[PDB]
Amino acid sequence: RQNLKSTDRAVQQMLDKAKREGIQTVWDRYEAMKPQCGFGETGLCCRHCLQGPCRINPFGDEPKVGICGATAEVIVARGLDRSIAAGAAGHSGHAKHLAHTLKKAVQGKAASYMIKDRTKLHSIAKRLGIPTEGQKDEDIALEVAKAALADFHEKDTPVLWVTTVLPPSRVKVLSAHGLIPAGIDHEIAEIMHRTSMGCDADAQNLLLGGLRCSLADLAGCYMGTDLADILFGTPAPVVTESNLGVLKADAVNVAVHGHNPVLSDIIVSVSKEMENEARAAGATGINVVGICCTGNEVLMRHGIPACTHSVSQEMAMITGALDAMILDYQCIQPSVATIAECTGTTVITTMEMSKITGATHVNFAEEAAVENAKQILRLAIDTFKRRKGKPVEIPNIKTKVVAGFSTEAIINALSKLNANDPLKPLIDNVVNGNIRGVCLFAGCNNVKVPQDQNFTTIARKLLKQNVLVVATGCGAGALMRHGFMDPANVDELCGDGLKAVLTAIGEANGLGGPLPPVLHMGSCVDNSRAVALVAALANRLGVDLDRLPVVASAAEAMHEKAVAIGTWAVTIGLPTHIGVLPPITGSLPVTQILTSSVKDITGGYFIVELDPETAADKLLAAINERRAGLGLPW
Amino acid sequence: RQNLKSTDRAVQQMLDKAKREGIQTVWDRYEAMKPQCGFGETGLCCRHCLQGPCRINPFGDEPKVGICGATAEVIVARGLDRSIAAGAAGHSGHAKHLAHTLKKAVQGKAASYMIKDRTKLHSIAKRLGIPTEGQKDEDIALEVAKAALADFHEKDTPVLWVTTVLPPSRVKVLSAHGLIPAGIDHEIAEIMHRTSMGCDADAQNLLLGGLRCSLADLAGCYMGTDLADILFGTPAPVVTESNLGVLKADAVNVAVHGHNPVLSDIIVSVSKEMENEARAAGATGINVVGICCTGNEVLMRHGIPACTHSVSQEMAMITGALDAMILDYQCIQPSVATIAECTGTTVITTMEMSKITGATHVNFAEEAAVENAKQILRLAIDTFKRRKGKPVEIPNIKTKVVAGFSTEAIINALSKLNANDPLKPLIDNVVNGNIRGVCLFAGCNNVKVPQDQNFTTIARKLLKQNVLVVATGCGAGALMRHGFMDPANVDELCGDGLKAVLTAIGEANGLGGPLPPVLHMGSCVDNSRAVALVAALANRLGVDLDRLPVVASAAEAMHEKAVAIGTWAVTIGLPTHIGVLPPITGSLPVTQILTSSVKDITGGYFIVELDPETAADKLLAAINERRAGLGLPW
Ligand code: SF4
Ligand code: SF4
Ligand code: F3S
Ligand code: F3S
Ligand code: FES
Ligand code: FES
Ligand SMILES: [Fe+3]
Ligand SMILES: [Fe+3]
Ligand code: NI
Ligand code: NI
Repeated sequence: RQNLKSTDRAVQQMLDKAKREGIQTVWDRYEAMKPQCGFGETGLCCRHCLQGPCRINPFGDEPKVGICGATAEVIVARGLDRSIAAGAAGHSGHAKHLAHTLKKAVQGKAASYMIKDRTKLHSIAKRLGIPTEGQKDEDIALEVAKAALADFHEKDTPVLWVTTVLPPSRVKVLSAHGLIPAGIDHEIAEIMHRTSMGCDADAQNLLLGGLRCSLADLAGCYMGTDLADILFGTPAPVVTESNLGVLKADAVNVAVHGHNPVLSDIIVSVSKEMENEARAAGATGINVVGICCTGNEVLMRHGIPACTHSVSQEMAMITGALDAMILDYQCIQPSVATIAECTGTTVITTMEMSKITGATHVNFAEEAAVENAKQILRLAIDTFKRRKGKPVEIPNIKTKVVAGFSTEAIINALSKLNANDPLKPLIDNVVNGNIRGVCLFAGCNNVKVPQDQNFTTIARKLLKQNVLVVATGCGAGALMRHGFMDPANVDELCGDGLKAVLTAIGEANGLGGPLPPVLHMGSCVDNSRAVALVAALANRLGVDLDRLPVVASAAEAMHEKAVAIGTWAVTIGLPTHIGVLPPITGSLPVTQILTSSVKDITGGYFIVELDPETAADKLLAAINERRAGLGLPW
Repeated sequence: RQNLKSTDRAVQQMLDKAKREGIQTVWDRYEAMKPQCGFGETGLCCRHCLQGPCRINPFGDEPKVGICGATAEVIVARGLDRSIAAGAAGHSGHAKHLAHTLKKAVQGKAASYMIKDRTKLHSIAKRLGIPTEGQKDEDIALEVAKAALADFHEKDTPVLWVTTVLPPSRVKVLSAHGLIPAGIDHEIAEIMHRTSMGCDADAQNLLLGGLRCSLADLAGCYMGTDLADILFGTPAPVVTESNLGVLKADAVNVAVHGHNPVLSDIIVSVSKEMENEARAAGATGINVVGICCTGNEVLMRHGIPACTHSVSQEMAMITGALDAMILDYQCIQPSVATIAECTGTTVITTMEMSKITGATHVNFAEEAAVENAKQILRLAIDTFKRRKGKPVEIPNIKTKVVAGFSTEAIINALSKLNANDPLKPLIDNVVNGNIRGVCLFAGCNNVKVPQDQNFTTIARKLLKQNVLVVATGCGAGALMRHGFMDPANVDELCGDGLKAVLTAIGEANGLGGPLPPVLHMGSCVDNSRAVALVAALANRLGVDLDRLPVVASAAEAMHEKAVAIGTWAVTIGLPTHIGVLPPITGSLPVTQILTSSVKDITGGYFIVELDPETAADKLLAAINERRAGLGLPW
């Protein structure tokens, strides 16, 4: 039975435990929701004013139009635009938090934080045009943080975290269509305005606004990665493990869940100090483990093992060994606060704008990060003690994970084959066919799709066709939990050409073995790292991104953030697969813009395909079409 | 039949014409939508991620909770918060537009605009703390415009268009609850973040965020009024007319519809220049008439007659005499673009973010306002010529309207009774019972309510109980179209005490007659004028706004902007009636917060009441409770 819910064996085992214990899960709540509303599924519902709710029958007779006259086209486009703005609001709110934290750190107001990556700080300053010669690091960083904050509002320049991160030719194409954001929060607000009742009512105009707001989301992502690297270190290759078997019955198990490394990075460092305090309580130590993006952040930088991801997050609690779940914001099922009553887990919120009824709230202030962390960890230690003598059921299931492939690390790895032209070995192998193209897997799991089934099915076909696969967020989580980040699986998973390249790079890096089958490029904001890599390739080749054999797949998408990311992938020029239905099919004109005529605007386009084998074929076709456009064999 | 749709006779006549001509109206589209979705009506629907749509049965069995675990409380509060943010995005986008226009004007970049009200400019600068002594007006205005723009983002001060417009004691109460906005667009974005999936999931916390975002909406409203007064003149009493009978078969009839006086003010002035050009085309002249808020703006400042409002806007076109409908944004039924095919009206959009498929778009640039206006008006003249010899059906129905009661004008009128303490005559008459209290009517019509029936039913009962009634937006539109702004109706409509006061003020102003039964305080952003009046009363009395016998009624609310306004009315301390159901009844805890326990936070509260006689009784009870709290008879 449980295989229809998740393809992860550890998740299946915990689903069996939840069932016999009567603990309701996300899958049970989904079953209880069926059949879901077909107006909502197709996008043909509007609640943007108190004359509503309005709906439109996909087919048949009336209602055919909204009460104010809004057509199916308008309703669908307005709902989509609001989702893009909501995603932009999340990624950029994360980035804004980090910008204020950096400012505080270098103003002397938060001594738990510091410039850890001086090289990253100077390179960002150079990219932005901020002078470094003869300046103190703290002054350079103050200027970077102020520039970050300035990109949220209108000013004399557009959003620099768009215009300084894409090639000039791409910026020119976007500017010609009016798509460069003027300010991050400015664009979010303009979306909410133009989609309110009696405002924008032309599908093309609305969708152009959405594309521009998606670039505000990209700017937030890139800003988040940049600032987190300065504060916490740019990732480099690291070896760790994933899945529920990383929990340890004899340790205090603490999950960091949510998004921002401002919180999870301090938890990691403070946890090591309190080891002896944990031992006094009868534990071996504090075992910090990751869930969702903030787990990815500490996996990428510190090798903290990943417990689980996205849709299966409740299953970590069902083991009975999760003593604490420490939260900041985004992608946290609020069910965790009630499940904790039955599992014993202490669920702790820390951010003023993200509370859950029934969860313990411990305000976290960057100015008091270490002390606030100790208060939180001491709640976890008390919880470990309370479970003295209780059996736990930790599935003895884990994989080996090689990760930490920031763009800097990928360039460094390649530089071992060509020191002064590090991108050339990659391009050479694209040209000779050893690498067919590149595919970025991104985004969530979604309860509608058996967990991980689309990521793994698509990835397997692409890897066998010599596609270089990179991954972020819970797409990276899916692939790591299924062995795709273990170099021991290269022979099984990779075509001969891809294997040759991964082996050549690995052996040049002293590994006596290959790079892993899939390169983990980090959290969801770290989709911006894939942008940096692709933009660097484009610049080295002297072509725009919409000529490169690079595609993206949000194969099991869920969050509004994933819609925003998919939309900016299209906007920067990529064929972009989405493996769940976004609420667009109720308007053929809108679907045709997003899947076809946007090619004429940005060169990218959505590929909506729920069958993963077919999605892989379509992604391969998109890659091979790009190869043919460059005059390459395929 | 038509009386169930609208209580306005002119609207009824045009509904008969639309019916025999087969032209579908908002009322027909509403009928086609019935029965509307009960999940949406109650707030128990969520589409915030691609696992949805989710719904919760108001009563009965499953579904009882959203797929991610979101409760009814969370779902209802998140939807409400998004509506507040959308309203804030509209009012503040309007204000932002005006701030950029003022900046351009005084930088020499838009010579069609200028500082028209020097007195207002200096008083705003003084309120904000901007020095004026020894400064050029253009420099003072540059500083005001920059301060306006700065309130959209975080900075070293909170939003000054909140903190400098409410009494210190009210700011202190709000600050204690964390409710002062940090930046207008900042708060909009934070709402969209915290309401996205897996973020804020505590109803009280979510609603506190909503209250804070409503204050960002108030700041946008107040900023909009302030800047429009500087650019276009602070209103003073003016006499005009309203309803469809203000159209003239032998003139070029041009409706200004939407919101921003940056557009409608120029149309008014340029139209007078082109009179002879219109006469050459066989017209008597150009007859500019108003619809919705931008109509209110030019009615308040110039006495431009109001044609119609809100829900009945299509009926102006049905006359056959509306040659042009000139739009910027907000509250425009997009049906107008298709109805125009059948009526001959030229519908013209002018703003980049607000287009309607099938409508002619004429970009308007403040830098070219006069020329762009002439292009627009020449389309209208061509349209008049095309209807040579066609019969029109203009209902011969109009009322007399005295309006222009800005807060400055109200203070000036009262100063004729007490020159150096102008608020005292008003307070004296509250104390002696000649004025029972004050009621602000605000907001839209809504197709669910027979048009104007709640505004007029409630207003009549309050006026008979000696309540001083003020009105804005389409509440003012409803009341003007039913004679409530004609001083000749004071004897019929007003209790003896109110009549005595209106007569005493009018006779002291040289009128030989009373002020009108209802004081028109302007457009919906000009709800901020009512705030200025109430805050001035509070300061003169040394008490906070939640002790004053002042209430608000959004008696037929529709737009997200009306939800935002109602919410900030509650947040500043007022009992606030809403005469349509907002999507809250699916959560009793949320309803109880908004109608009861918020009293303990801000002193205000919502009164949700769809029966207008009962609503009037509840508003009177709220007024009389405030009187009793002040130790006054009632
Ligand atoms: S905006 Fe138009 S379509 Fe949407 S709920 Fe209001 S009347 Fe219906
Ligand atoms: S956010 Fe939760 S309640 Fe809303 S659609 Fe997604 S799963 Fe359903
Ligand atoms: S952290 Fe969230 S946005 Fe998707 S990628 Fe994972 S569920
Ligand atoms: S202009 Fe719009 S917000 Fe309501 S008050 Fe009139 S319908
Ligand atoms: S009618 Fe179901 S989503 Fe609105
Ligand atoms: S189920 Fe009808 S509004 Fe969503
Ligand atoms: Fe994430
Ligand atoms: Fe309005
Ligand atoms: Ni994500
Ligand atoms: Ni309004």
